[PDB]
Amino acid sequence: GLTDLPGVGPSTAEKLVEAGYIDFMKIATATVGELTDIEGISEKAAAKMIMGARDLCDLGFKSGIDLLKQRSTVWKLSTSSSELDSVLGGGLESQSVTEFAGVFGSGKTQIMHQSCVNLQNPEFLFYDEEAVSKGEVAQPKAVYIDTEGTFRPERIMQMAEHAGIDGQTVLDNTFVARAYNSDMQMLFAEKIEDLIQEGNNIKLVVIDSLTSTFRNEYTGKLAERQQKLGRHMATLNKLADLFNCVVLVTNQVSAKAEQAIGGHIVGHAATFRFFVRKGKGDKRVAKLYKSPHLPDAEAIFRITEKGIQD
Amino acid sequence: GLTDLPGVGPSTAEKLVEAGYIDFMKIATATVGELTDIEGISEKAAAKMIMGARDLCDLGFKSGIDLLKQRSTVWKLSTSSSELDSVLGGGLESQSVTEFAGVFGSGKTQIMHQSCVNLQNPEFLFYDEEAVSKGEVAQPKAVYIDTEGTFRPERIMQMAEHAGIDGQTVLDNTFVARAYNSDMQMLFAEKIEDLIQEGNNIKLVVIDSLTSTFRNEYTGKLAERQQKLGRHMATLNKLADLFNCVVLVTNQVSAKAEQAIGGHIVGHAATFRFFVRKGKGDKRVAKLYKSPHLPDAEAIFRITEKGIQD
Amino acid sequence: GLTDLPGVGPSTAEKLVEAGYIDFMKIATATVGELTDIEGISEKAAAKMIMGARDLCDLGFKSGIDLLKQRSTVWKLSTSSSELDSVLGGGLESQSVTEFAGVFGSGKTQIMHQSCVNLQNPEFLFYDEEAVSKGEVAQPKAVYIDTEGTFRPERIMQMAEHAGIDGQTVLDNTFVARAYNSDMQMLFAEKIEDLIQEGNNIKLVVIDSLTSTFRNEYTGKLAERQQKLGRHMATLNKLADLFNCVVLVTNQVSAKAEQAIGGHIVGHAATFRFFVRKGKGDKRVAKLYKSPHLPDAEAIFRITEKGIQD
Amino acid sequence: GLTDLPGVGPSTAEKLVEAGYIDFMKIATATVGELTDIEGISEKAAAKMIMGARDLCDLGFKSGIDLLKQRSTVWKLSTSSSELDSVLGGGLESQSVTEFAGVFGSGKTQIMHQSCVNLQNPEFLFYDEEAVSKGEVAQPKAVYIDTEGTFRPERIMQMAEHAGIDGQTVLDNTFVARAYNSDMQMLFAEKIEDLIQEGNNIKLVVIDSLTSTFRNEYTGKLAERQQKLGRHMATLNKLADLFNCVVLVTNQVSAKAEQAIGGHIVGHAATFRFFVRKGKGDKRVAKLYKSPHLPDAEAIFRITEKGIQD
Amino acid sequence: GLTDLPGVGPSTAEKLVEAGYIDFMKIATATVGELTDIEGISEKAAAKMIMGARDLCDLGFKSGIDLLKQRSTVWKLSTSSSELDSVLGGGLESQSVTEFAGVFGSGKTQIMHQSCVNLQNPEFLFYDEEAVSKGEVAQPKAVYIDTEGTFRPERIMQMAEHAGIDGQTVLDNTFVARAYNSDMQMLFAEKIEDLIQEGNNIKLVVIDSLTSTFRNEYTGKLAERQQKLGRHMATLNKLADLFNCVVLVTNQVSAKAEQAIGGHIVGHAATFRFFVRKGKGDKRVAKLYKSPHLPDAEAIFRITEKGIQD
Amino acid sequence: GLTDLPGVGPSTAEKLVEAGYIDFMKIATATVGELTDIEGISEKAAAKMIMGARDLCDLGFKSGIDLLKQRSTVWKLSTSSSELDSVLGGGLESQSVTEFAGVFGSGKTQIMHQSCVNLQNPEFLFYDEEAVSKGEVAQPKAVYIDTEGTFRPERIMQMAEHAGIDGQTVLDNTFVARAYNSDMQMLFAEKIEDLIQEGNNIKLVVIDSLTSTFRNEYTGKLAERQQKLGRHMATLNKLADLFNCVVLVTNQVSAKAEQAIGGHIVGHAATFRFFVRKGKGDKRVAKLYKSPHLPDAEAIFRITEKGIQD
Ligand SMILES: Nc1ncnc2c1ncn2[C@@H]1O[C@H](COP(=O)(O)OP(=O)(O)NP(=O)(O)O)[C@@H](O)[C@H]1O
Ligand SMILES: Nc1ncnc2c1ncn2[C@@H]1O[C@H](COP(=O)(O)OP(=O)(O)NP(=O)(O)O)[C@@H](O)[C@H]1O
Ligand SMILES: Nc1ncnc2c1ncn2[C@@H]1O[C@H](COP(=O)(O)OP(=O)(O)NP(=O)(O)O)[C@@H](O)[C@H]1O
Ligand SMILES: Nc1ncnc2c1ncn2[C@@H]1O[C@H](COP(=O)(O)OP(=O)(O)NP(=O)(O)O)[C@@H](O)[C@H]1O
Ligand SMILES: Nc1ncnc2c1ncn2[C@@H]1O[C@H](COP(=O)(O)OP(=O)(O)NP(=O)(O)O)[C@@H](O)[C@H]1O
Ligand SMILES: Nc1ncnc2c1ncn2[C@@H]1O[C@H](COP(=O)(O)OP(=O)(O)NP(=O)(O)O)[C@@H](O)[C@H]1O
Ligand SMILES: [Mg+2]
Ligand SMILES: [Mg+2]
Repeated sequence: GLTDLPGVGPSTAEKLVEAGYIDFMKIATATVGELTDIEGISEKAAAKMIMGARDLCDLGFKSGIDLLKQRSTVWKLSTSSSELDSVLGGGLESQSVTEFAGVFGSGKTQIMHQSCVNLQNPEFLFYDEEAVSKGEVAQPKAVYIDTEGTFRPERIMQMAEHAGIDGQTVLDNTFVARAYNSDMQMLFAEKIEDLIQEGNNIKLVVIDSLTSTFRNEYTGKLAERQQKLGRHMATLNKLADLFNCVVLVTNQVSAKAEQAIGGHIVGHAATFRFFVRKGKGDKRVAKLYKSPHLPDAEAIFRITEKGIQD
Repeated sequence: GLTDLPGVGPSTAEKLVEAGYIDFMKIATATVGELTDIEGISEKAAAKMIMGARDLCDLGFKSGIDLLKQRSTVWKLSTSSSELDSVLGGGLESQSVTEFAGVFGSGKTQIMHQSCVNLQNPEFLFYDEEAVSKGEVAQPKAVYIDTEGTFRPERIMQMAEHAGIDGQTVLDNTFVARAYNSDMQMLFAEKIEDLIQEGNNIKLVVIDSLTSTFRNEYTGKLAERQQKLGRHMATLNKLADLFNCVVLVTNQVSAKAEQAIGGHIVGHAATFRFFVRKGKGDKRVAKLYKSPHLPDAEAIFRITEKGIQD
Repeated sequence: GLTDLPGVGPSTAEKLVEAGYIDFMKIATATVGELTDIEGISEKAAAKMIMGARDLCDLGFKSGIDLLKQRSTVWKLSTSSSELDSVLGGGLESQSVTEFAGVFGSGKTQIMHQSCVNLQNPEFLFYDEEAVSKGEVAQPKAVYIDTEGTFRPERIMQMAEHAGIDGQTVLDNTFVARAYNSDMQMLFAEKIEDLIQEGNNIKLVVIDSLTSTFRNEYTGKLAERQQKLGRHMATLNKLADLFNCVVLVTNQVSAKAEQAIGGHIVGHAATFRFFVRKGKGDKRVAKLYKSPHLPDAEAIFRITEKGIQD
Repeated sequence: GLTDLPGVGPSTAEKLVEAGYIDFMKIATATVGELTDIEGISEKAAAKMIMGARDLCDLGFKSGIDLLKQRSTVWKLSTSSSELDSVLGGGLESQSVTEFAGVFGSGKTQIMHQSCVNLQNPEFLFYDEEAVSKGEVAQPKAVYIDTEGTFRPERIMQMAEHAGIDGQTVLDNTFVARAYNSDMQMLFAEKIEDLIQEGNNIKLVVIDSLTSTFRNEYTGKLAERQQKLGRHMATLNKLADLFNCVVLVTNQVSAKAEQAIGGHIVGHAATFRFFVRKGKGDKRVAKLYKSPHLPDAEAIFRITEKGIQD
Repeated sequence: GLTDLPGVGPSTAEKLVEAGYIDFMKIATATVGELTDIEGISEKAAAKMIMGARDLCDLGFKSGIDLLKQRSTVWKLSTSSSELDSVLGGGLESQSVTEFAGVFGSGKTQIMHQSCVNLQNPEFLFYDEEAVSKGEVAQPKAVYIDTEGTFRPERIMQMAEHAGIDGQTVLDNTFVARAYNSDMQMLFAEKIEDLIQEGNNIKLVVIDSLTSTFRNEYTGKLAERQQKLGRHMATLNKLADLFNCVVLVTNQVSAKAEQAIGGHIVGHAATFRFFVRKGKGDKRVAKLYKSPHLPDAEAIFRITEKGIQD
Repeated sequence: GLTDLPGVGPSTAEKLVEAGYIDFMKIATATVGELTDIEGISEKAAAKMIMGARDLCDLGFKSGIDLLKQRSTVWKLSTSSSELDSVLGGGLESQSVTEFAGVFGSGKTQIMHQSCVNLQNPEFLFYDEEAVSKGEVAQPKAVYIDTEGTFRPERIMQMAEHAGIDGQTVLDNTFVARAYNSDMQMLFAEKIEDLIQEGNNIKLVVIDSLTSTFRNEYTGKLAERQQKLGRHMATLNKLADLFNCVVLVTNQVSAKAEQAIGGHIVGHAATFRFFVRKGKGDKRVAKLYKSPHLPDAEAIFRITEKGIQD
């Protein structure tokens, strides 16, 4: 527990738990100011527990085989499409933010729904059991921050039915928050940590859409928009890392051919970026154009009554 | 009333009512700047009542069966065509924007007129009584923003007569605003909230046409056009959501085969999108090509002296 | 006068009159940029007089019986054919653009000439005296923009003689502008407002032909053609509305059986559309295939030495 | 001269003369792009001289008696047949295109030859001396674009002899260009303006045949054919108007009873259209079936060693 | 040679010669597409050499005495009948297509044979030596496209013997191609240009019969027949013009009294048309019913063991 | 050893080694306060050993050929791109900080990985053996401070394989420290000196990214940000100098076209600065826009499965 930390006694631990610092990584990655803002915690005590948490979490230089072990803590979520899983190097990655931008109706929201369904199929989580334990991915839950009102429980049921999963179980293990503007959107994202503290193993976070709120609220003001968006994406990236979570976001496009909106801050902050377009009928094509370790490539798949397939 | 909100006393409530914030949802979805622009309301007070309104409206994370309850607040309006109602998954949806684009004379304006008539037939509103009360849909009124001058009261009378409804009652419960340009069009849409505040249960909003004004006003300038159009569609989407209203818009087409005009912003902002074309004689075919939860499909119907039928 | 408007004093009124804004409707339907382009008029002043003009002209939401009153301001011009007047729902409508397309020699130009003659017969203007005053239709004048050189004063004289009207009076009350290309055609149409300002009660505007200039000037470039054509038709529609004028246009046809030329922009912009074809001898058949409120139908008539008859 | 025009100085005038714009009407009817394609002429300067030329040529709205004056600038050429001149309302009209279609051997080419002969008989040009001056029709010359090789100087001599005219004078005042295909045909027509610039008072232009080249070159491709034909007929119509010239064209026929070939574009572009058929022996019958101001009618005449007679 | 042409160097000349363009007139009358279809020749280069060839061949406007010089390049072939030569205005004309239609056994094929024999008698070619040189008509050769199998060398020998000519010389200077269907017939005609390129001075081309193949191959399909026939006759007319050749064709007749078969396209394309019928015994009567410059007239002649005589 | 220094005996040397001052240069460049902060070391003793270390290290005025010898101690690391090595004047320079800024996905992180691989290929270190000994660059190790989580051992393996190097050897000789915020980032950089003291020949230091942590932590506070950033870059520059190390940093960009973020302090502190942008496909372009001795220039290269190439 928190009292394992230097300078931290039962009293200080109570103050930390109340201020939301319940595990070591959050303390190890905190700033002294951040902790001193907690009544009762001094600069000296704050600096001492941060150093102790870094030490207990072994956050130092690593080399050799240890570098491979860190990469092995990443687990991946299947998309239900073999070509898409392949272009992704296996599946959607935990500890990163993956963005699907695309023209209207291309399937961005369908992919988000399919992901909430797939999270409830144990065989769709791919991981190295020696680096990620069965308990770490047990009873996974998803958080869907819907900023457009397009969450559709009947779609969840249909995709689950076709996947052989129970639809009600997916709805029971998915938290949906409807955000009507960028302030709500950002706050819900900041509150995911509270869901985790309440015992929910959040392993998938969806922000659909990442930018439609900001784009119609900040139309001159393009700096304050970029600033707020940057804070939001830092929160997303940090939660993906600290909670070994897959974070997926959708994005719209504008002319100039098309470019995902959101400018440089969204461009730098999204770890993986895709452009999704429609093919003939129910065919879709997802083009990976940014990733840390894979070549750009395209995946053809379909969206049908069953969800994503092929 | 508004004084149920934290920090809000009779004085502040008067200022809110005067500034147009009369119900909790509008306050819960406001920005601090938006409220502080009201003389007498501070940043602190503004932030406090927004949080209180969100709390009173229970705008947090939901899961399980509660996800189904939200979807059940959606009611649908019949189109008078059984095939069209079926392709729509039941009828035109409240809380969303539905767009009918199509070549000249295909029936876009006829569908808008039929919808104003159908709103006055209680049996044509389909809803789950446990989620939507009889009082919520009682004395419904329509708003028709006519940007081309094609509203025709004699057509309203004819369609009503054939539906067994009283024509004068439809005209009495339909507000029509003739907009000669995009500025008027946008302002009328922004003023619908005032009609509601005056006691009119606005449940159907029609924008016919959504784009003919913008397309001939902005011919280079294609960015300022897209910006204004985006603000207008955000206003439409928000009013559909906050007032549990069906919002219908018509759109024109251009070569490239045909594509509805308005580009990406109209494409992303319209929840449902149809392409209407003429068949032989009075036959028409409506092709649904964008929707959140339904497969693309086509509906055949007819437009006759009776209105839409089949 | 213009000083009735908020913010407008004698000085500003002079600037408005000089820039061509002489009546309230034109100001009520102007854009702030449009007015600020007048040296001396600020954005603030511009926005204030537009709002004041809208208010003085009562351009807001209307419902009930008021919806019927707006429709009653429409007056109709007889075509001299009882079957054609019937298919038209009474006659050619003011505040709309009516297009007659047809194969060569079918009578498009004859109908335009007959209309200029009929305008000078008081009994051929059909209107509701409680909505349209005798003074509003008094001393009516026609404008004929001839883009092919087919205006024929001797035909005017012959048709007038057979109608019992004085031929010279028709020529005296008809302004003809010969346009040799689309630029001239468009400019003449834009200058009709100046004729009105000079005291001419323009109540009929004829564009014969609407498209023959554009079709041979833009032969690739089919986008710039559609753009120019759209601006021209917006000017026509707006003048029909603001000046309670009947606007008639003729159009040619091409193979594919036949289709009027001009594509989607002419198709959407023409309120009423007819296809005229020749029958045996002097018999003609006009097929109405687009209108806001009438079923498609055909009218048989004849073109003789007397003009249009039957 | 050209420097009378606003913005045009000696330098610009030289550039205009070199680019072929030598008189005001051609400039008044030019497009800004058309003039800016002249090295040295800017968009601003181009727009300014076009407006100035329109102003100097008084190309605005006209009404009353002025409408009669425009029609009086039309002069007519006798056909040598009293019945044909009568069906034509006086003779072949300047400022228009007149088409004679007919079965083989019906006399199309004979009429073209007779017209070149008649142009050289002063009494065969009918005009209102107060609208058309003796100098305007003095030293008239004809241009005969022969696309079949049927021009026959011996026929010219024979018809001239029988008319009391000198045959050599007709040949001296007739330019013949043999076109072997539609490209040559169109280019010769475009070059008539150069003949005029060289001091030739071209008052009659004959295209015999208008369509035999296009019909065997474009046999699928029926759109490109119609496009080229349309450009050619626009050139013909514009030269008839700008140079107060009679333009005559011949056309072939096909089964379906017979119809002149060339489709809708030739049908709309020819101002007057005749069908010529053979009667018994040297008798011929010309049926007028399209004209702006005359009833359809038939003229009987004969073709003999003397040319057209009766 | 071809390098005299602008843009044409030795390389391009080789490509032209290989593609069959060996003399200037063929290039002057080519289309840009036609030349660009030659690998190595660009649109720009093609347009430039066509203009250069037209210029080198002086294909512009001509007037006065020059019009007589063009007509003087026409030479005529005697028919052996003085009355027939007289009705023809001298003899069969080069640069034109002359058709002899007639009932069975009337002598159509005999006239074709006599013409091949007469071509080998220098005194039977009538020409103006100042316009046509002795070298132009030297070593003339004939091409006989026999579509019925009726070419008879023994008839050639007999007619030659009676004319005082050597029979073998006529056979040596006559190329006969037996066509079993319209495709072969048309191709042989298209290949005459190759014979000329090989050094044969082709001055007479006979198509016997022009229509018997088409009439039994296309029996509904009367449009495709007319199209193919038109292409074939354009090829014939162009070769008559470019190679200053006499082209003769025979045609059959049907009831309706009789009419030559082939419809309007053969009727327009044949420059001269005759109807041949039998008189008593070996007497024949040829009625000229279409020609550019001669009155209709009849010639009586006989067909005997000597060939055509009288 | 340290006792070679004036005033320093075994006891004082122990205190120095414990406080991290193990070699003369660090002492020669220390402040008296810095050393007196070591219990047991007086101001007098501190001043005396600093002067002695400066003397033993010969840190005085130099001129003539000695100026060239100092510059010769700089060694350079190949980038694997010949154009990039050329724009760099040979390769990445030791004793300096080189910054690669660029839009998302441009290859900043790929260049950092390639550099860690290239360090393990002896032939990729370019140096003057008379100024830099084989032992000075022997067993080189890299330190990669990853502030975004984008270090990818599989990429190291792939690039090493394609370079002919052993992948495991690169991972064994590369220390990676994951920093979640600017405090960790700065501390890891300060701790590199300890790695060196432990016997690791650190010759490459990578900070990827230099600014993404600071930019989202300090959003007003732009002074404290600039101060912390300045201290961090001084630490980087000093370690590059004292340990003859190549220091590479990556940077993000913002609109204003683009500018690397970090303001004036990063701009002054980075010795070399590049802007990297994407070309077509895998092509990249690196623009050098700041350096001490080279002209601005651009290098084109590619990023493929092999790493950086061209
Ligand atoms: N139940 C279903 N059966 C078959 N196809 C479906 C179903 N539901 C949705 N679709 C398909 O999914 C498309 C809509 O996909 P969606 O993921 O919502 O697009 P989107 O990219 O998020 N568009 P938006 O947010 O406006 O930009 C539809 O138009 C249908 O083609
Ligand atoms: N009273 C009626 N009786 C029968 N059919 C009618 C009636 N009124 C309208 N229609 C039909 O409706 C068509 C016009 O439909 P409309 O809805 O106005 O087309 P639209 O798509 O809105 N065209 P537009 O806005 O120009 O693009 C007519 O041309 C008639 O076919
Ligand atoms: N004075 C007249 N007396 C009787 N009929 C007339 C008279 N004038 C014109 N017509 C008829 O009107 C026809 C021409 O009608 P018109 O209106 O000019 O056709 P149009 O459709 O405009 N053709 P165009 O513009 O080429 O496509 C003639 O060919 C005559 O049949
Ligand atoms: N010198 C003449 N004397 C008497 N009649 C003549 C003379 N020249 C020509 N004709 C008549 O004119 C007819 C030919 O007329 P022509 O004008 O060439 O017909 P066309 O319609 O142009 N035929 P085409 O172009 O094939 O379709 C002849 O067949 C003679 O009937
Ligand atoms: N050697 C000959 N001596 C005398 N008369 C001959 C001789 N050869 C042919 N004829 C005459 O020529 C007639 C046949 O002429 P011919 O030119 O073949 O007719 P055609 O019009 O071409 N018939 P066809 O092609 O069936 O329609 C015979 O029937 C004989 O009258
Ligand atoms: N294994 C690989 N094979 C081929 N190309 C690759 C591979 N790995 C990465 N890439 C390319 O490298 C790009 C990513 O380069 P990267 O160096 O991470 O960009 P970056 O500038 O650091 N972006 P960021 O930090 O967000 O601003 C990819 O999107 C691929 O184009
Ligand atoms: Mg209108
Ligand atoms: Mg010829």
